[PDB]
Amino acid sequence: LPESFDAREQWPNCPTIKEIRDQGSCGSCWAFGAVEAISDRICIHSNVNVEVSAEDMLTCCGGECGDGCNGGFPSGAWNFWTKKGLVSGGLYNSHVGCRPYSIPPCEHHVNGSRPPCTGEGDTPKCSKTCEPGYSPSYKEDKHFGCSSYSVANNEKEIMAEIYKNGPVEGAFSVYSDFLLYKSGVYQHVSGEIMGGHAIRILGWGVENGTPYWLVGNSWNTDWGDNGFFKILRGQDHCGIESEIVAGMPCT
Ligand SMILES: *[C@]1(C(=O)N[C@H](C(=O)N[C@H](C(=O)O)[C@@H](C)CC)[C@@H](C)CC)O[C@@H]1C(=O)OCC
Repeated sequence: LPESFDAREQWPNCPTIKEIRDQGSCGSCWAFGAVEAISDRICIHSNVNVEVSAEDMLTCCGGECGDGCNGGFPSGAWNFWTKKGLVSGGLYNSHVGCRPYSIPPCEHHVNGSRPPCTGEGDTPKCSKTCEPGYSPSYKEDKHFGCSSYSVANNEKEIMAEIYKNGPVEGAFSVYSDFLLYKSGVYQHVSGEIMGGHAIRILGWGVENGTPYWLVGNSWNTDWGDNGFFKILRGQDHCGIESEIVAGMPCT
């Protein structure tokens, strides 16, 4: 395996890999990390490009994935993809796809032109219909996964999985010092625990001798490093290597 790897550069024909979304005022990171990686993999293993709907995952999976905007289970999200499939759907107010995201973007721990995010956000309804004007039908727009699995808490195995099959979804414990991340390789040193947070891991590298994972957060582009961040790799830091999940699209 190479010393560094960036899925964005390795798969130039898959622009979703470079995208950063905004989960809004809703604890749906479990859903976002999943649909983002799934969007990437559908493109990687079908070279079609599809903006997988975070809305469909968030609202229709149900208990199998947890509790909507109250948090969820990543592995459950990939299961939904293989069992019920996912329709397309872009960003809030984009009118792209069957079910675009319905929760407005906001400012996540940073100042900006958008309204500040609020902790309170209710899970939207599971509506099995597409926006007006979009074709085909909700049912016909479903994209299915043909496998859902968990990658071991093993650095090399995780790197090999990304290297071969594309970005994966992971999760780690967020402490307050992470909220102000701007650059460099994040290492937890202080702050009250905020809770678990699911994200998309799309690569790795070494910065100033410190090994790291290249990660895409779902707090828009004005947070962190253009929406991305790097976190210590190889020490299961904050549990970053303890909950890796992925899957393969049906062919
Ligand atoms: C993952 C999650 O969504 N994380 C939360 C989060 O992202 N919070 C947002 C923030 O700006 O910090 C706000 C705007 C949304 C309400 C919290 C916990 C992290 C700081 O509860 C989700 C989950 O399913 O986690 C289990 C992996």
